[PDB]
Amino acid sequence: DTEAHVPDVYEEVLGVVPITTLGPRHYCVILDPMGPDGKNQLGQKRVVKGEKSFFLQPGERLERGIQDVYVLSEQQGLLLKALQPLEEGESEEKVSHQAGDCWLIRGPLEYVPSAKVEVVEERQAIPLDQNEGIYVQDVKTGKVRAVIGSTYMLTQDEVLWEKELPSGVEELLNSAPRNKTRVVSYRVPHNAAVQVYDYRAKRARVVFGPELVTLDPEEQFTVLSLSAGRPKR
Amino acid sequence: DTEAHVPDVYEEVLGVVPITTLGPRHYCVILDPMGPDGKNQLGQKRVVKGEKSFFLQPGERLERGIQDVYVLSEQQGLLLKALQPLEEGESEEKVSHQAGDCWLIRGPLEYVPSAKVEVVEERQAIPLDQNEGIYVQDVKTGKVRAVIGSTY
Amino acid sequence: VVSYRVPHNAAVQVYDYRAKRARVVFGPELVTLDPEEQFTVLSLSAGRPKR
Repeated sequence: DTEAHVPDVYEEVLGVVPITTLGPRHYCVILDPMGPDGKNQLGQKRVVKGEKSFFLQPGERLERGIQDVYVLSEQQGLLLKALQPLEEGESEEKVSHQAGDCWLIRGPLEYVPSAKVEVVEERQAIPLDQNEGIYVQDVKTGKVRAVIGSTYMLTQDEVLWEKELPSGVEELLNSAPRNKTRVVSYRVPHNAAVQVYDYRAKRARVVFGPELVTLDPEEQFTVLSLSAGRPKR
Repeated sequence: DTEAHVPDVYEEVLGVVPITTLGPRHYCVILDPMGPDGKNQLGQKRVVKGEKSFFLQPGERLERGIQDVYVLSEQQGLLLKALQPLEEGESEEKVSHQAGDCWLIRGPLEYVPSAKVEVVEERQAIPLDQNEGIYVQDVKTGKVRAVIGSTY
Repeated sequence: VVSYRVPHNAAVQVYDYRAKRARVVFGPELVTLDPEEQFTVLSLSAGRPKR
């Protein structure tokens, strides 16, 4: 229709404008969304995602206005998400997560956060040179390892792990704030050797030659207090 | 209905807002929660979880407003709780607990403290390197040991 | 847990007091002290004239 207001002195509340969602990239959450009862589901929430013309029924509101679909950072773009309530085979994974048991989805997909899922970290995978790396610690295991060589994204249970020696920082930068999670590595000069001891593994290693060494999570550089002066201090 | 006020000069106390609890995460405790009597259960307390529209009956009141369901810190998020009165097979574990005899539930689960329970510690497990740890003391034993290697 | 990187050419002495376990740890390895055990300490001479 296009019907006359005050059909019998009735309150025009407003002319409501239809929220419309951009096919190729738009979604949203409506709160108090009415199911069959024609009346609001007060606590609940509904996500709608495609191209749609949408009228917010009375007592519906939009949670976060008009959010656009996550389309990942791709080769390396990551979302990490917990889950408010328990739910199985519900997400676009058709796999079971227990309430809270958070996880990550990455790769070449577009994501709409499910009703029951919450986007924790918008993770970004770190590009790594053939010969450089980062330390990760497994929150779950406690396991602190060095990931070196290729670019990496930290698995759901991982996070970056820092370290450094009390003076070694200076002979290394031989400054910008030294990044404590980037794998410590040092170019051993042509006619030199450096003595490294792994402390967690109890692996001694003396690396000679012109090669570079990189220190595994626990291992330390041996330092040397050498004399030098014209009068030799 | 939508009934006319003062049906025969009667006192409206107020319009009561329908306290509503969020399905995925909200719960709460009502105090003086009237049961079958149609009349308040004065000393007591009713817990209510899940999605619900609620109208607090006259002489009800929410103990702690509109609290939200615990869902743990997960691989490593912990809740330690004591109990007011004794209760057996009453926990969601269907496990017997003696009054006071406090205990913890951790892991990947969402929790609502039972009417007869109270959340002692919101414990959080410590991440520990392959080669470092902490000293825990067993209050029961008095035993003090070294817990080293993993997260605890 | 108290731990200590024993330097390459050193050894530290530790005694466990609760268990009565003596231990001298050599090498470049690191020691971590159990609840009761203690580091033997040393009061050494140092100066040019040797205090």
